[PDB]
Amino acid sequence: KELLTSRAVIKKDNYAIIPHDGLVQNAVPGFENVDISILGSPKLGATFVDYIATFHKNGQQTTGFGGDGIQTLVYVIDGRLRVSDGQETHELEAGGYAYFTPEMKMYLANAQEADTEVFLYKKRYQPLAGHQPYKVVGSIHDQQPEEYEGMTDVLLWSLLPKEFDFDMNMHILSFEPGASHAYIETHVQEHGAYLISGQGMYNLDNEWYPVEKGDYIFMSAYVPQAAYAVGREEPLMYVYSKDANREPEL
Repeated sequence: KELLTSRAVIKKDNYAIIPHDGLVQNAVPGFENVDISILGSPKLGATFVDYIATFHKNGQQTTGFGGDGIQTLVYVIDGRLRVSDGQETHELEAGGYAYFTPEMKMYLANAQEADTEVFLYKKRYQPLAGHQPYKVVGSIHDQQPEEYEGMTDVLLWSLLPKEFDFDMNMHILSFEPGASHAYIETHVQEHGAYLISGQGMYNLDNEWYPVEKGDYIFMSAYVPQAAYAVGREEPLMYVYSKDANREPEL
């Protein structure tokens, strides 16, 4: 057996790098034939809960995932997934996703026999007079990404409408080798990020760390952050969430 080592970095209410190697299976109610690990959550300092899961043959969520004030979003990293609210159902392929409102529960089922990798997220919805969220189902493959911050070597996908009807959004960033954010950011919004491709050097609280596909990164409110894409076999890509379009409550 190899020496016990880990590149995990956990700094509550600051930031966290959670490599795939240190995860364990959590028994999440409703999930069957699914290996699922809880990643970001309130105890880490996040105001949401996200998960990484591998649906096996006959893998499914049978009791209804979100609901009762909690909105949800699932993103298919690889494979095929069936998502339903009990009335309408959708078949999602890699790159596909579904956002359910805080009133509807999400039921899931692997759409193939082979394993399907999915990223799950939930957040209690914060209402705003005159606005209301609505169900969104789509695929990154049917969307034209934007040049992030006007840069040609960094592409940004936005899964939800940039409207006040929503109190959050989910994005996918893709960097060409050597590319990077235009500057180190410090903002109130949080991020729950899961790397799905490549490698990078990530600045977290002004400390730089090598990161890679399979790594989960939690960025608390205000933590200095930015990254350089590194490696040349594939682009650095990660899906990440963020609270948005609302004001902090006192």
